[PDB]
Amino acid sequence: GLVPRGSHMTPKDDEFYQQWQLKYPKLILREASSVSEELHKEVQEAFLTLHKHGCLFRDLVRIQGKDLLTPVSRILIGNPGCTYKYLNTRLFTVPWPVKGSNIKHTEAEIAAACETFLKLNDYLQIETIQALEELAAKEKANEDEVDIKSRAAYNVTLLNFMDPQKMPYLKEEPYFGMGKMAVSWHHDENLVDRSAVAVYSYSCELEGRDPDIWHVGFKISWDIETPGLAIPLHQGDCYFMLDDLNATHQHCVLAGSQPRFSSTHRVAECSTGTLDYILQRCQLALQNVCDDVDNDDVSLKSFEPAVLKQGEEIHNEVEFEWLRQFWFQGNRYRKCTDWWCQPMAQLEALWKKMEGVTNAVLHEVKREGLPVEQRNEILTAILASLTARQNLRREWHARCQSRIARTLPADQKPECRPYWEKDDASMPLPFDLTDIVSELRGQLLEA
Ligand SMILES: O=C(O)CNC(=O)c1nc(Cl)c2ccccc2c1O
Ligand SMILES: [Zn+2]
Repeated sequence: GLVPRGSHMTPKDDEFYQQWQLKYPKLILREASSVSEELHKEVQEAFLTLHKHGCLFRDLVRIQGKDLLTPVSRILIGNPGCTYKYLNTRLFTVPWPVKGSNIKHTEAEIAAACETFLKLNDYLQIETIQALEELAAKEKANEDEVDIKSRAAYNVTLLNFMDPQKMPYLKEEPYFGMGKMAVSWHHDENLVDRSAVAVYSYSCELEGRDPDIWHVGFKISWDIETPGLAIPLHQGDCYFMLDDLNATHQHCVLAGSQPRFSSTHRVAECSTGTLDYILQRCQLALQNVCDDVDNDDVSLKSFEPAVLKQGEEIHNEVEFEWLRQFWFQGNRYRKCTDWWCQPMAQLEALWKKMEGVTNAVLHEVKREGLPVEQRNEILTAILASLTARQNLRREWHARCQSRIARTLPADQKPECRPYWEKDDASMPLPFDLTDIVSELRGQLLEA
C-alpha cells in the first residue's frame, strides 16, 4: 500500500543530492562560508537595526477574496520610485542609495541599513550572474549576455522577519510531511520573466527534516508525487532561484524554532509600477485639459471617444493602483522615509484634477445641442471605466473597514483616502457613483 512519495528529502538522505541534480538543478545554494564575515556583520546589524526601529510590518493582504494579515513582517527596500505588487498589495520602496539619489531624511541608522542591503544587492547580483554563466556552460556542453545581466538586475529586496515564539500560529505542510510553514507553497509573482531571485537567510541562534531549523521547501508545480526538497538554512546561507525555477516549481518556508530574517532580492516587473511611469500617465490624461491656470473650471480640448476612455482609465489607475494602495497601508513607511510624501501629494492633486475632468465629461453628455449619436459614443467610451471605478471604491471602503483592519495599531490602521462626504463642496462629484452610472445606462437603452 505504498505510493508516489508523499515524502521529502533532506541532506540526511542518500537520494537528496541526486534528486537535487536531476529535478531542481536551477536551485543554487551558497553556504554562509562563501560570504565574507564583514559583510555578514553589516547585514545582520542592518536587520536588527530595522527591527528595533519598528520598520517591518505585517501586510493586510488579500487571497481568494479574504482579508488576511500575514504572520511574517516585511519591508520593501529598493530603487527610488519603484513598487512591487503581490497578493493585491502594492508595496512602495523604502529607497536605497542608487546613484544620483536624493538623500530624503530618514532615521539615523535606517539610511545606513538601506545602504547595507544595497551592498548585499551588488554582491548577490555578481554571484547570480556568475551562476547563470556556469549554468549556460553546462547547457552548451551537453546539448545573450544581456539576458543574463537583466535577469540578475535586482531592483528591490523584500525583507521578512518571523519570531515563531511570538507568532505560533503556523499551518502544517500538507503534501510531504515538512511540518510547520511560515510561508505556504507559492510562486513569487510579478517578476521579470525568467529572472533570478536571491535570498540571504539569517536564523538567530530522527525521521525527516529537523523542526528546530529553518528550511526552504521546493516542489514541482502540479506535482506532489515527486518528493519535495527541504533545504536547511542557517546563519547567513544564501539560495538562488535561477531562470525558469520560480515558474516551474513552488517554494515554501518551513519554520524553525528561533526567530529569523531573510532578504529576498528580485527583479520586479515594474513597467506600470514606477513613480515616473504613473506621473507620465497622469500628464497624458491631462493633455486633454486646458492648463493655463489651476482652478475648478476644468475645460476639455476634445470629446473624442478614445481620448475620454483613456482619461477615465488613467483616472482609475492613479486612484486605485496608487493612492488607495498607499493609504490603505496607513502610512507606515512614513516611519522609515518621507520619499513618497510629496510624490503622493502630487498624485493626489493630479487625481483631483481628474475628478474635475470626469465632471466636465458628465456636463458635456447632458448638453442641450448634442446629437444623441455623439452622446452615445461618449457613454459607450466611458461607461466601463465609471462602473469599474464604483465597484473598486465599494471594495476599498470595505477593505479599509474589515473587522481585521480595525484591530491594527494606530501606526498602521488603513486610511480610506481619498474620501469625502456628500456634503463636501470641495469635491465636484460624489464618492458614490451608483446614481450617475445608472443614469448613463438608462440613456444608452433609450429609444
Ligand atoms: O523568506 C524567504 O526565505 C522567502 N520569502 C519568500 O519566498 C516570499 N515571497 C513572496 Cl512573493 C511572498 C509573498 C507573500 C507571502 C510570503 C512571501 C514569501 O515568504
Ligand atoms: Zn517566495
